[PDB]
Parts: sequence; C-alpha cells; structure tokens
Amino acid sequence: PQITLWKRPLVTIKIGGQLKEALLDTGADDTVIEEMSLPGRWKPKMIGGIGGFIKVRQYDQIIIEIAGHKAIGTVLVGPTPVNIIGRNLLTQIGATLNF
Amino acid sequence: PQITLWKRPLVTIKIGGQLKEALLDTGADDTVIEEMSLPGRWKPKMIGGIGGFIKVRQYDQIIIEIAGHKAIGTVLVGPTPVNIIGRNLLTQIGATLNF
Ligand SMILES: CC(C)CN(C[C@@H](O)[C@H](Cc1ccccc1)NC(=O)O[C@H]1CO[C@H]2OCC[C@H]21)S(=O)(=O)c1ccc(N)cc1
Ligand SMILES: [Cl-]
Ligand SMILES: [Cl-]
Ligand code: NA
Repeated sequence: PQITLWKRPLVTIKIGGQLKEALLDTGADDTVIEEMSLPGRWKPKMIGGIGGFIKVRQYDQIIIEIAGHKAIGTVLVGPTPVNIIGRNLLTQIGATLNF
Repeated sequence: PQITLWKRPLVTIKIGGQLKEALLDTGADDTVIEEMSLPGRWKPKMIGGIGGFIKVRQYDQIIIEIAGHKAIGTVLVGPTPVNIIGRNLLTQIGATLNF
C-alpha cells in the first residue's frame, strides 16, 4: 500500500495469535509493544525517547505479522504508550518513505 | 526521493534561518525541534512519548524547508533529544510510506 500521513499510520499486527493495533514509526529504531507474554528468554535494553529512557525486555526472533506481511525479528516489550513498529521490522516488510 | 529504512531517515532542514538535521518521523504527530528562537507568538504545551512528557513552546505558521521542499505549520520547540519532522509537515511535502 501507499499510506499517507494525514492520520496516524496504524495497522493491525498479529503476535502470539493475537491481533493488536500498532503505529508504523520511521522514527523508531526498534519495535516496542505494550506488556504481553512472549516465548523464550529476554535480554535487557534501555531505549530513549522524547521524555527520557525506559527499560524494556528484548525478545529476539519473534514471529509477527504486520499489515499482512510476515516478519521475524526483535520485539521490545515495555511501557510504551502505543505499540510501535520500528525500522528493524519496517525493513523486513519492504517499507520505504517516499516524497 | 525514495528513502529506505536501513538507517535513520535523516534529512537537512532549514528553519528560522538555521540548517539542522532532523528525523522524518511517521510516528510523531507534530514536529519538535531542539531549543532555538522562532519569531512570533507561542503558547506552552506538553507532549508525551516513550519516557513521559516534556514541556515545549508551540509556534504556529512557521516555514520550514525539508530536504528542499517548503512547508508551513506548527513547530514545537523544547528539550527533545532529536529534531523530529512529524506528520503535520510530512503531509505537506507529500510523504508516504510504501510497501
Ligand atoms: C513514541 C511515538 C508514539 C511518539 N514519538 C515519535 C517516535 O518516532 C520517537 C522519536 C524519537 C527518536 C529518538 C529519540 C527520541 C524520540 N521514537 C522513539 O521513541 O523510538 C524509540 C524506539 O526506538 C528507539 O529509536 C529511537 C529512540 C527509541 S515522540 O518522539 O515521543 C513524539 C511525541 C509527540 C510529538 N508531537 C512528536 C514526537
Ligand atoms: Cl500544523
Ligand atoms: Cl495527499
Ligand atoms: Na506564529
């Protein structure tokens, strides 16, 4: 698709068999989702955003569908205000910015 | 251009007579620039992201040149860690996300 930006670029994602809404976020290096259970081990990570830094749980090699496109990669879990799809998975679904 | 997302989508902007580097950020509703002076009136605002909120100054009807394309709109000024071009100005330069 070609998504304009007059509204937030929200899409449906599917992770752990559950549908969620997430924001396609070219300003995010990494994908960060609200608290949920994921399989396997996690590693610590700190990410910094507009109000400061937060701790998240880093899960690698997680299967996630984004707007109908399959991705398998790193998902950070923590107190993000909205689910955000960052560049690590936007590249997997072939997304580009165009103007 | 077409900008891939392997790296942060940074561009040069011109604002208030100054050249700055900024991030093309589809996850940002509004444009937020590090501290600088701008002409005219402003009003205080709080904006929130990962990490919490910051206080900014809201200036309306500001012209910015973004990668060579002129746009006008609201610019928030305050202690953001990165200059961000948000959707309010991305729309004006015809930016889309494509996959
Ligand atoms: C979290 C989003 C809903 C909103 N943010 C835009 C987002 O693109 C920020 C934009 C951003 C970018 C760098 C630093 C601070 C904020 N990215 C971000 O927090 O990404 C974090 C996850 O990946 C990491 O890579 C970047 C920092 C980490 S925001 O910076 O909080 C913000 C909120 C409101 C406005 N008007 C403008 C920006
Ligand atoms: Cl605006
Ligand atoms: Cl349009
Ligand atoms: Na003004």
